[PDB]
Amino acid sequence: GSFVEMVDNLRGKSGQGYYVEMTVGSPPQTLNILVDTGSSNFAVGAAPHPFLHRYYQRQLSSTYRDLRKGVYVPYTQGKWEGELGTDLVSIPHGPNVTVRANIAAITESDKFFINGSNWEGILGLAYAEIARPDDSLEPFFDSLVKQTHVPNLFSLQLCGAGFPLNQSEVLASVGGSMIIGGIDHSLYTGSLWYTPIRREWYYEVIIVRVEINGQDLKMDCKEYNYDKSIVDSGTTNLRLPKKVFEAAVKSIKAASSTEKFPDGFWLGEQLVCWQAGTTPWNIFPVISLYLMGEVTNQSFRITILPQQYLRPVEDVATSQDDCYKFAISQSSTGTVMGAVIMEGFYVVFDRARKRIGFAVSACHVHDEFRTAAVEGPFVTLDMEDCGYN
Repeated sequence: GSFVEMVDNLRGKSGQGYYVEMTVGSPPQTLNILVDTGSSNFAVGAAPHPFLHRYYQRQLSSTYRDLRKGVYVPYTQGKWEGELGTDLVSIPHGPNVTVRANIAAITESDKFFINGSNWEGILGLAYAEIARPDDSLEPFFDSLVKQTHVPNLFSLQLCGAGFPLNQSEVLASVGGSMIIGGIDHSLYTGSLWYTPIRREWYYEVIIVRVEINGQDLKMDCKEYNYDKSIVDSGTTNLRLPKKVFEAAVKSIKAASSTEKFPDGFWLGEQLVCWQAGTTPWNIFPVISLYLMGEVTNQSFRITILPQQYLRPVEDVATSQDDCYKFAISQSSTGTVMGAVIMEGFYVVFDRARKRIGFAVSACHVHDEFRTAAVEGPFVTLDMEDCGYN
């Protein structure tokens, strides 16, 4: 209920990712690792790269083991290739243990590493089912739980600032907490509500209803999970299947019509700027996603504010304007509850009980009039039918 050693162990921001410090090899080589619940490989830069201030030097680790096997991971517009091996790994501000884990040493990449993000590897926290090359490559958390007694679950509190952060500020500020093996009550308020993990590959869940300022989007719920719905800390936006996206955007535009924004804004391509401190949060609606509950015919909802779905971006121009990008975009691979959403809540990945908990985050951004919320219960029927096959 209180793992203060791990509290505030993350840094980063929604657009670049949130990362934790880790050490690999002997002697320890410290690297910043992106916390990604949308993937399952532990991989680190292992060769010079313009965006890497440091990287994994296998030849300098006495405990490095070569698995003599390559691995490839494709991305919409990016990817990385590496060589598999194992080594000793520790998390300085995590449990006091050392485990031997699979490590994909990244030798080639394109549009994977980000300029100034400050992370040098990625920690895939999802299940073996989606690990590359195949499910025989045990994921890090699975090795951690197998080799130690750390409880089988972790929790994440990703803290967005609500304003732009320069390189210096990101480096010198706390981006949140990753509590490994437990739940820390100081990270949230109110109650934790759990939704079932439908299947253990991605952290898949089922959304049963969506509202824009209380108004039911009213679509066949299967559409909300068309393909799948996952919780992904490695994705910046709240991503929605095409039909849902178009309906949601139509409703948000209608709720905000007192002000008009170019199409590029809604396409998440261009920013909208308001003079210092005048962002009209009140004209933008809240969005509630109802999730299947653990109790039969019961559901609960999580509600986010425009302070979560409008991502702050600096206006380099010598202006003091407050600028943002619309952080809801379309997906052809189902719903993704990305960093946008996670910044609003403390999220418990209870692998042990195959469930994900949501509570209002003690660090979510809001104003004096509205706050994110997690509320329940609601009597809802035939939710299983919202699931796609």
